[PDB]
Amino acid sequence: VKIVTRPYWLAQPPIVPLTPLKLPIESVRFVATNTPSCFTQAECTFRVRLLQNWHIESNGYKDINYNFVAAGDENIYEARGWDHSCEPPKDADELVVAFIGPSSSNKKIALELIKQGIKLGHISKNYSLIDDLEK
Amino acid sequence: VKIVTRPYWLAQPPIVPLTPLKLPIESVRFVATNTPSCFTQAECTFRVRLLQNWHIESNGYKDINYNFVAAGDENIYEARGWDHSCEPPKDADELVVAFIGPSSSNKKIALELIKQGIKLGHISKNYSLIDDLE
Ligand code: NA
Repeated sequence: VKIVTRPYWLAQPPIVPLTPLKLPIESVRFVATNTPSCFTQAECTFRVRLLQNWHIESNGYKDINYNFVAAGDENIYEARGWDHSCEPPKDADELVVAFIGPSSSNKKIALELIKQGIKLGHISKNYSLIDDLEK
Repeated sequence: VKIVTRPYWLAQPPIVPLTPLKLPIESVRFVATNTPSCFTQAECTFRVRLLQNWHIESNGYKDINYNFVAAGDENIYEARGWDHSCEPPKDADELVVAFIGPSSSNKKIALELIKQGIKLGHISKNYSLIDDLE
């Protein structure tokens, strides 16, 4: 799976340091961002930057409040990543994968990411998948 | 343990994507950098930037070829970090911790990092410690 890391989408650092996530992760959650779809890396990159700015400045979060973001360009964007927890109202012990324009396509990509996470020991073999994409 | 993350030492990104590191890590290796000691974060940041440039440009590595760097300013610098393995001749399953001006000071902080890694599930409770400092 192709991950667009933080530097490649011009991420700013967390405004203050994030809290470490205990591994292996035992719960994964798929959520919808309910922001405009995007279909190229340039377009999706721009959207992720905006998401981060909004989460930090408008919401008062320390950083973009997901671990990863699947987008319409079929890329996974690194958000808080494997090792740091999201903050409330998200669960600190879940890997949160957000979706910009959820679809059959990027859902399969996100599932591939989970499979890799399991193989690499980031995600427990005994994990729960919480699919909130319909809401 | 205070970790100076990549953005805070002005790291460039890997030249190309790195290989993922499997967890839990079963082996930690201590290696010497053979670079001048540094005693302030300003000075150590400069040294770590220089190490990364050296590894990428002179050695042809994709990125600084350590996971963490322990320095004389008593800081740990995030290099490849928890998630990505070092490339050859380093082992793809080890956590490589480099030392700038290796000392009893450096070692204590490095051991704290390991203890933190174990608590967080990054490192096996039964990890091997490979000492390449000499
Ligand atoms: Na050279």
